[PDB]
Amino acid sequence: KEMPQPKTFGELKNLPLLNTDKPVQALMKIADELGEIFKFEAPGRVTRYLSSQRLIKEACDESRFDKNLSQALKFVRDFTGDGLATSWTHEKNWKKAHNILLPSFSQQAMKGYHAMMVDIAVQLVQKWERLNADEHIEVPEDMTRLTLDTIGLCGFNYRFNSFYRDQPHPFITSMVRALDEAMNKLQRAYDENKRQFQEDIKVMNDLVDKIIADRKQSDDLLTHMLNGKDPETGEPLDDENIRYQIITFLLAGHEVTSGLLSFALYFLVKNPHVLQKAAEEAARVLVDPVPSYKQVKQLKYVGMVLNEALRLWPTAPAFSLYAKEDTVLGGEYPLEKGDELMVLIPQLHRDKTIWGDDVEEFRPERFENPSAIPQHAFKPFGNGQRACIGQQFALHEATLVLGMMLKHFDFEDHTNYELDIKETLTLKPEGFVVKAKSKKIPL
Amino acid sequence: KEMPQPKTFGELKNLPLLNTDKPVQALMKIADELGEIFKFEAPGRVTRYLSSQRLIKEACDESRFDKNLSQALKFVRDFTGDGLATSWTHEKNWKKAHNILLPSFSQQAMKGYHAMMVDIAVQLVQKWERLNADEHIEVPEDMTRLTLDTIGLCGFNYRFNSFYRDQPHPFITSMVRALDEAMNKLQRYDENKRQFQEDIKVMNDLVDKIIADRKGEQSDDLLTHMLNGKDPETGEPLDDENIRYQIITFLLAGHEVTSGLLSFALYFLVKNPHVLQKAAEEAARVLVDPVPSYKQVKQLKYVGMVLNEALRLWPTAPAFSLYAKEDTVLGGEYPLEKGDELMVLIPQLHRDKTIWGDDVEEFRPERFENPSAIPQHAFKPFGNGQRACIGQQFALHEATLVLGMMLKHFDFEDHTNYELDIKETLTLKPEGFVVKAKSKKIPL
Ligand code: HEM
Ligand code: HEM
Ligand SMILES: Cc1ccc(N)cc1
Ligand SMILES: Cc1ccc(N)cc1
Repeated sequence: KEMPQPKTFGELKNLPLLNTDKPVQALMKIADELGEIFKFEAPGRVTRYLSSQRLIKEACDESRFDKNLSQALKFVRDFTGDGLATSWTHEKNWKKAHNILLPSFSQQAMKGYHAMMVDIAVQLVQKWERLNADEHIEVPEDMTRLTLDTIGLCGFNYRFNSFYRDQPHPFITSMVRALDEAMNKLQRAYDENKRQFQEDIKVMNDLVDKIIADRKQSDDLLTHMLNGKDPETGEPLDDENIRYQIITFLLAGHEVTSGLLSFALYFLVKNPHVLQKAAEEAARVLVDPVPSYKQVKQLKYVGMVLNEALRLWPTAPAFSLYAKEDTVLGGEYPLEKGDELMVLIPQLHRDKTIWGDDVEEFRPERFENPSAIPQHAFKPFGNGQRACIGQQFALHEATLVLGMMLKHFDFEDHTNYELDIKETLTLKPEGFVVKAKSKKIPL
Repeated sequence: KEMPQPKTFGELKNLPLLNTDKPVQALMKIADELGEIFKFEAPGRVTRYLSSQRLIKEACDESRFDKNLSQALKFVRDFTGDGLATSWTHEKNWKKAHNILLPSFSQQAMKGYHAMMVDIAVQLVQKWERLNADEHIEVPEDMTRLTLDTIGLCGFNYRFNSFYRDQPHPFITSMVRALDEAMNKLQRYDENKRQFQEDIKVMNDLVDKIIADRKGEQSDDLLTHMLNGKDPETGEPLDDENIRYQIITFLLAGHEVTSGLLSFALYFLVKNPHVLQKAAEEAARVLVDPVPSYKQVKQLKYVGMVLNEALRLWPTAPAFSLYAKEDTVLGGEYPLEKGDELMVLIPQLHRDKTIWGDDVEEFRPERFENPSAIPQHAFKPFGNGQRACIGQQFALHEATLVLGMMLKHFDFEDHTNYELDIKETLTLKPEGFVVKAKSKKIPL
């Protein structure tokens, strides 16, 4: 009933523990020492980090706990506003935008996005086939090039043309720089850093607002938002909220999904039996020069490989909840109304009582049957009505792209890459490089 | 444009296709061959059977289509009359009864019915823990005993005492024989009519007296809400004749339709042990008191998911009927004239691979984690619109309460490795489904 807590630093309490370049991984080390739950204090803030399925399955009770904006999300809200991802459930724009946007992220809506996703994926395939001998691939960089172009085309019919560029796009320069300024505030004479954030917000907001003005009919999210009306209230999304969704989708769509692709490829080159087994599935299912939507649904082992990458290194590694009323967590940790919880997703996915002893081994076979996994044991996309609305978009693009990659190339970990996880607000394997040898199969 | 139609039998057209003991299941085999729509003609009748969400989402447009009394409901109407379920939308007693009765079927109204539901549920649990070793359970029979007793107590404070009987109640004996005669007329005798009239007189005689007997006790029951309720629209209360028709309507809906859901739910749980263990863990973690509370019953989310996925595969009221208010075009390719009839084959709707993926036949309750993700009009086990099931919250509450206690108190064993056999009356039931229950010996 007494809750553990890591080392303290006087009046700063636990905050210097976050003054590190890899905070989620440092939080994982504490959870290994302190167990399924521990209190984390800071000046003016208190939260509790959960790491066991036993406690997280109760925190996932939507009747008792609701999504809370973590300190990181409060700072991202300064440029994503009340978009879907940084709004409170009780805000009117959340439920409104949620009802308008759900049809355009469904599994049936992916049949329309499929043609645009293949468009970007073929550019990735042709880049790797046009590499010279002994040239290598910078994996997370190309994966971000792909995920960023896919959301721009399917989201607003815009071409970032990331495969024609060495330097990133002007818009994402301020977006990435705003995210860095957002994260740095958590672990913190800072007037220049603050003035720059304001300048960067003006750049994003002005650029996106013009895209809305230019459009004001194509089968993309921007059209669905300009013409859709919420069946509940009968009102459409206003223009200010629309750019908040566009900024939210552009941020979410580019690096958290590229992270999954990079982790997936890394685990496949470190476990050649699994890669071989997934390459065989790609060859027997992708029988056309261009994959179809129906073939992508048939790449089941590719789907399990992605799920097993999400288990070990979920690229959105945590989310925050608050207690709607006074309650008791697990019959031994009483909580007051408003108290905050943090679901440390990478520790949850290592609970030995759920996954057995081989928690660190990459075996996509764990996901053969979705019914054998206990409830709330696998939460890479968040939870409940506040779960990821882009989940089916992300898994379809990742399965399609990974399938073409395994079909067209043999892969080689020529540097014996030692996993180094860079942490922003998402997770990525930094410096992960491979060589791709063509299989000389036409497109 | 040209609509497919099945095999014909001369001048009888397609009617001998329904001369079978499993007509809905036979219609599903036809829908698999002919696709999303097909025409079904009989002597003096034509209807069209819809099976895809694409077409059913247009048939559920209340401004174009209204509820129609199918041939099955017309024969039920001979003893349920203009009750809520067998009246036309434009009949004055529907909108009148619908406004008086909706308050007594709301989610806030289940807080009053909960105490009586637990009363019957405890009797089911105690029957099963009092079984001897190697004794088995007859699932749909016991589920029927509970659902009939729950609606009798919550509807009119009457105890059918079904757990003290081997032979069914005298009232339901005549009702069940009336439903059998109603169904037999569809695939079709002077002797049947005499008993049918005798059977109809028995139902009117018990209920007319039960209404006459109630009149001044005030109880938290439908009968009280019907004797004192006034329609805010017209300002009138329901008269005696309509009241007995609702009671018969509720008694028929309460006993067989809801117990089918429980029996199908348990059959799917014993065939998918991973789901049952997952539902048993939730039941053990939520039902912490010897008697469940109303709020603990709202917390068994996965049990609710188990019921919903049971309703998807085998919706126990497997069809409803619509007619075109005016001339319109269905799906852009099928022209329809005002008055044309449609039939929604719910089991085929719930198997549309374009909505549920390929694994439509698999029992995965995880489809219902987020109810907003499923497209519009894709899941219609309780009908559609203002003519949708008024007892939906009442059925799910009882079924969630009862399934929760069963998963809490017993382990279940499919000792005969039961091959599913679906008996068809007007509703669906797994016939002969049996299980053994080993107690977990938790007190009540
Ligand atoms: C593999 C890639 C992805 C992962 C692991 C992921 C993960 C997550 C997680 C964990 C949350 C909940 C965070 C919280 O509870 O505060 C979330 C929410 C959200 N994600 Fe994703 N996401 C991915 C891709 C995407 C994509 C491609 C989009 C769309 C472009 C997207 C858009 C959103 C939105 C809008 C929300 C908030 C929805 C709401 O609150 O109603 N995500 N995601
Ligand atoms: C899981 C169990 C149940 C299922 C699957 C179910 C299904 C349905 C369906 C499909 C309809 C519409 C039929 C049509 O369009 O002709 C309906 C209507 C109706 N149900 Fe249920 N039902 C269930 C339980 C109950 C219960 C327990 C009651 C109350 C005792 C009830 C009372 C009614 C009534 C009165 C109507 C007609 C309402 C109107 O037209 O205004 N049902 N139900
Ligand atoms: C917190 C968060 C992380 C990733 C995504 N896509 C959405 C939200
Ligand atoms: C037609 C009909 C179907 C189900 C119920 N409960 C009542 C009537």
